[PDB]
Amino acid sequence: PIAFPFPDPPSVCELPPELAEIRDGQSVVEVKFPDGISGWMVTKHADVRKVLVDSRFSSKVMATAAAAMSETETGKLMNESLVGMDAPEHTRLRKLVTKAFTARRVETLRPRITELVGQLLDELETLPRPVDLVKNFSVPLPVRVICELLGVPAGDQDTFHAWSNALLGDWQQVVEKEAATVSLVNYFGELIAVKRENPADDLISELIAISDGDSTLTEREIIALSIGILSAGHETTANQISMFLVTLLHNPEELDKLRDNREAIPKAVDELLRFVPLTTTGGIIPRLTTAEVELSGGQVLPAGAVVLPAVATANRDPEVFEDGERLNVTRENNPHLAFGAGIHHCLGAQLARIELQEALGAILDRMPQVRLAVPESELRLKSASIIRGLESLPITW
Ligand SMILES: CC[C@H]1/C=C/C=C/C[C@@H](C)[C@H](O)[C@@](C)(O)C(=O)[C@@H](C)[C@H](O)[C@@H](C)C(=O)[C@@H](C)[C@H](O)[C@@H](C)/C=C/C(=O)O[C@@H]2[C@H](C)[C@H](CC1)O[C@]1(CC[C@H](C)[C@H](C[C@@H](C)O)O1)[C@H]2C
Ligand code: HEM
Repeated sequence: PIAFPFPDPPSVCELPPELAEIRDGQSVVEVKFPDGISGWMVTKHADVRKVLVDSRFSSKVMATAAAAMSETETGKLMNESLVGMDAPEHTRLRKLVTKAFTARRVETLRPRITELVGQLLDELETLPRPVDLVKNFSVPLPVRVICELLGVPAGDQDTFHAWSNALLGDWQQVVEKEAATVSLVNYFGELIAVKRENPADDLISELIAISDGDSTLTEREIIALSIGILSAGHETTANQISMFLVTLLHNPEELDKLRDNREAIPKAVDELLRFVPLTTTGGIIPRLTTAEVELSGGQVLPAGAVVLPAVATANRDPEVFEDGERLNVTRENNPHLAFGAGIHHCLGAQLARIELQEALGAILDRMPQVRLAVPESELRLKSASIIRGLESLPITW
């Protein structure tokens, strides 16, 4: 039985070597949480992917923690989200939301997103001396963008700005997250009303129209969905941007490939998505098995058991990715699991990609001599929260 969480290595740029040790040895392992209880972790791409794709696993591992709230908004909402549903229930929702959350909407949103970035860089360029990229760019952009998509804007945004950061909270800070949540549930309750009697081209405007029409889609679901989207896409993207730049700056010979060559970027982004993970599980909530399961390597996972898809290392599996533990931004073959797989596959997978693309491009393009205001050594990740995020990222150029 192995101790999980693992040790957190010295560098922010390295991972627990314990991960590769397992993936290339026993591959499947059982683990114990402090807590005491026994779980299981899979490490192979095949296996990880099976866990997410196979329908004998369940994402209902928080179902009592949410009932045990419930009565807070936080808990009402853990019960109401996609990422926590299964079976038919999840299918109905995902289906309903995609009637408006489509690749097309997202594709068409790229131009705005470019401006949203340009603008934040326009403010970045009038701030003084070394400047923290986290506070001033990485944390704000994805909300802006989620706002633009939802139909919040654009007054209302210096308020939202508060509620949103409250949720960036270090996961222990429950009372302060519970507060913002509530402000948001009412805020969106209101926004609906106004969007209904003056729609525009945005996610909510569309959902209402669906909901008002001939469909079971209710205002509450819309609200849940709208927040689900925020929580899910905010911390996430914000962390990655910073991490990515760091990683690039760490590998200057791989970064030089993206200089003066903007068509190289979509590939670069997917390589970092692969190589630079959210967590060990790549932000994926542990699945628990609804029944017993046979794996690639022969091992069998028992029914009623917690399972950790360890995406962080499955995305370096040498069976799949040739030269996997090194960053190749030219990589053409790269079927990474950063956005998961199976029915829970990131709803914002394309959007994320666009944001990240647009962000790098703009930085490279407008601030190409961008160096860390020094140094790799001093960087430090956030104690809590859960996602691998930098506390700050002072940069100069
Ligand atoms: C890598 C797995 C972690 C999942 C992260 C998922 C992130 C998704 C992303 C959308 C956000 O971070 C988030 C919205 O989901 C999120 O942060 C929420 C979970 C947020 O924390 C929210 C539920 C809370 O405020 C949280 C404090 C809850 O109120 C609290 C009741 C959670 C209790 C809890 O026991 O769960 C923790 C949690 C899953 C955490 C972390 C789980 O810790 C748990 C899981 C991991 C460790 C090993 C143990 C095991 C546990 C599953 O038994 O303790 C595990 C026990
Ligand atoms: C780098 C950025 C992002 C990464 C790495 C990421 C990764 C993931 C992963 C791994 C899952 C699956 C979790 C699970 O299987 O339990 C997921 C689900 C989800 N993602 Fe993201 N995501 C990112 C950004 C976004 C953004 C910007 C949105 C915006 C709308 C979004 C929409 C959410 C939603 C709503 C789900 C749940 C879908 C469902 O369960 O059916 N994500 N994400």
